Amino acid sequence: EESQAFQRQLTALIGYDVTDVSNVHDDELEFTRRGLVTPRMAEVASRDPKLYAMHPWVTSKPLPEYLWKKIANNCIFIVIHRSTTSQTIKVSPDDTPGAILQSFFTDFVLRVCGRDEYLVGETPIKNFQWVRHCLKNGEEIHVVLDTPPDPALDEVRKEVSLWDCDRKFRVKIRGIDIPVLDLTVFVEANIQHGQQVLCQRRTSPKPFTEEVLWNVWLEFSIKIKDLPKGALLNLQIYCGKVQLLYYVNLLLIDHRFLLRRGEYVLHMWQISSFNADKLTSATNPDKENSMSISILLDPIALPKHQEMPNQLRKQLEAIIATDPLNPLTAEDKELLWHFRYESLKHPKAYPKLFSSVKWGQQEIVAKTYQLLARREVWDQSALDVGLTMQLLDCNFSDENVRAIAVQKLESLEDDDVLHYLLQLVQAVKFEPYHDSALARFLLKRGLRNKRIGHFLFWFLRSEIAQSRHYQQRFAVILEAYLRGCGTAMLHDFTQQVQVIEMLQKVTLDIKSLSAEDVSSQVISQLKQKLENLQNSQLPESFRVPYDPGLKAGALAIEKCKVMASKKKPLWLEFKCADPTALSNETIGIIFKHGDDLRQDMLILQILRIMESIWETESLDLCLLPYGCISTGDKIGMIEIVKDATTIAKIQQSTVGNTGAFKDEVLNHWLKEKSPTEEKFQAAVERFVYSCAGYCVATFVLGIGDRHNDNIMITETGNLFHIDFGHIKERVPFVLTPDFLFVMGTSGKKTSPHFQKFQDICVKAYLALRHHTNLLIILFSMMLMTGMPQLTSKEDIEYIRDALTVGKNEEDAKKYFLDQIEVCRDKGWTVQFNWFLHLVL
Ligand SMILES: COc1ncc(Nc2ncc([C@@H](C)N3CCN(S(C)(=O)=O)CC3)cc2-c2nc(C)nc(N)n2)cc1F
Repeated sequence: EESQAFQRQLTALIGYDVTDVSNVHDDELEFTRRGLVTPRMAEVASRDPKLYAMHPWVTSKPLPEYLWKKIANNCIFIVIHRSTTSQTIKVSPDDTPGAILQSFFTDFVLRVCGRDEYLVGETPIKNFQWVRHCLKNGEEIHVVLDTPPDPALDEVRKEVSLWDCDRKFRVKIRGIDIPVLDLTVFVEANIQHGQQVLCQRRTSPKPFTEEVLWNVWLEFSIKIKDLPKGALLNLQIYCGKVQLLYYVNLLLIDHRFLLRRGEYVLHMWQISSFNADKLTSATNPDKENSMSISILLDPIALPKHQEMPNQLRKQLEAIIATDPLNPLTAEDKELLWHFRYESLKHPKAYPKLFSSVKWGQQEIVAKTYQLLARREVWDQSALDVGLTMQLLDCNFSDENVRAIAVQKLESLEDDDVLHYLLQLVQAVKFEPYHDSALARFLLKRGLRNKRIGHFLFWFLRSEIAQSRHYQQRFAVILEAYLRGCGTAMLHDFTQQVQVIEMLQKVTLDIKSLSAEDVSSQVISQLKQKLENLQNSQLPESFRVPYDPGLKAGALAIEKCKVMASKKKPLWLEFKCADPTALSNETIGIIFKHGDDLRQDMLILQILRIMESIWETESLDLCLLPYGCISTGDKIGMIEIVKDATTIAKIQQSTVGNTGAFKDEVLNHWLKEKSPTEEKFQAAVERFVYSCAGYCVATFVLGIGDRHNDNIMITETGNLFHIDFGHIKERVPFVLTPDFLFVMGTSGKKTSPHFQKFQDICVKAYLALRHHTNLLIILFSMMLMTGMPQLTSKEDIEYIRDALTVGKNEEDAKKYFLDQIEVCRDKGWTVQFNWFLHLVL
């Protein structure tokens, strides 16, 4: 009974009932649940309860040069508090927490004031992110003396060979049936491995009535022994002049290596090119409205495995050197395959090589597995995330290839997993089976670390709530996570979900009262409902989903309001529930219903990756990739950046509601907000840096052409773009006269700052180009897994151009500087055209 009481709880947290079997035709999901018990238990049993409880967040990356020149001679100050009054201590960057706490005593723990963050463990204090964060923002390091939190609070509650068959594969299409609906229609059946169609066959076209039967056998040209694991039977329905209307898939070799035998009635998905959704094995849960198809397959199990010319070498290195979106010809494929063993010596050749394997040919695949047996150089090579990500995309449906990718991820430190976690979670969509090396890796790295675990929960939950194609798989994975994270995390997750459920309701009802124009009489209505839920049943405190170290407390009803938008998001502000906080600042969260926030998360995360890339080359570009977390179906939270205003408003306040935009206004605003000329120029510099990073970052992603109401700036000079969910003469990015004036330029001039801006942009751009392959992959995956409305080849090939693939550096500078100049030329014309468009 209580075990079922625990399952009800799990289900509430996941947002999907995992025990259900109403939408399966096999036991793969249930088999995967039993399969993940072991790796879960293993990781739960092997994790240090102490370090797990305090989750020290640390890095082994070198302290960047920009954070070095902010330390006054190998010394940092660490203010230690107790009851109220605060003693200060001098420390060197290399002092371990215990060493600093030993210095003080002439057992307790150092906790960061206001946060559930801890400076504990065998690493120097220059190696904690909270310290580097305090350094970057020119801030002081305040910590309390505290008891370690009890590990009892994290306690988890204990608990015929296929290769002897030369028969061609065939499938019987009995017919299709739609419940509701004059043209004709046919069924197309594809044997696929990844994006490759191995063999294709159609039925003959019949009239599209609410029931169409065929009773036809489609013999394929492929032999049953030649079926590779992860082969999908992809059934599609066309009509006409031709158009695809429905699709469904079925793994031909199941999870227990058995060939698929018997009667199936598969409920299909509708269409609204390369969408991750097209690859799913999930059938449509909506039995009542959806099309279905009926088929027949006729105990076969699949067995398991055990000096060139100059011209050709060059030709092979030319191929190996190309980008991931450069299509390989048959000549190139045949070359790579013929020179198999020479290509294996180059890690960079792996994606291309494994794309040259004829996967519908049992002996070739065998030789490929032989080849994978001899992977000494790969195993030895340093971790290349870009290369590793390529092997986890839609082009690779073979487990053994994919496993060598995950093999390399094992060596990622917890800092790096957090950088790539979102996209690793999305790559699960390209896995043929519910149980995968990648799925388990995410499981153990999550269970090993509360911060990875926190974000894994939300990322998974976000997909479970707004994707029917993959919710089943992600629900199995998240169930496995929650069954080992511990009772404390379970309580946190419960609190967080409760709060966001309470806020959703208040949002839906507020949206209903308004005419889409936001009256202040409605802002009284909002304040009423917020007060109503404050006493009961809102919880005393909750972790901020996008910043888990922070606990939000009581609402500041006074400061909450309904924002002037057509989605009417809630601007909310909370007090911090932690009294040891030594600030008054509220915690600002925008709560929005109406849009899928996943796209936003993806761009923001790519921005974080771009930052770290730049850190490798000691460049800081002061981007503000603010917190943004999808929390359920078309709902989520966004962090409110403090002391921030839009560029639009700075114009509107001086100039008025008119497009008569003025060059001087921003610099004036910055001058007025800067109290001192030293703080001013620092703000101006921050702006030159910020502006350069957003110019480069948005060019590469093709999101630089924006209305300046979607660009903001802080009172300390920090420019940042907002609201990426959305997405004539154009512009590569936003570099307007107001920005140029702040730098000391107008019309056709240059300055001390402007040349430095051009300097930073060029070095920023080139630095990204040193990771072309990585960025191309994240961009392809982003499109394929997060943006259904923008997934053609030509959409993906934007980034090839943007990154000037194949060109030398010195030319690529010339390319970027032209873009800077294509802005100069246009001044206000596009911003002005944005005013005409959006305001009217
Ligand atoms: C993905 O959806 C969103 N993404 C980002 C934001 N953030 C912001 N959106 C709009 C604004 C400006 C234009 N806003 C207009 C309305 N007024 S009002 C009179 O309704 O209160 C407030 C200012 C600002 C933000 C924003 N975003 C962040 C991250 N920080 C700050 N400070 N602001 C809001 C979203 F709904």
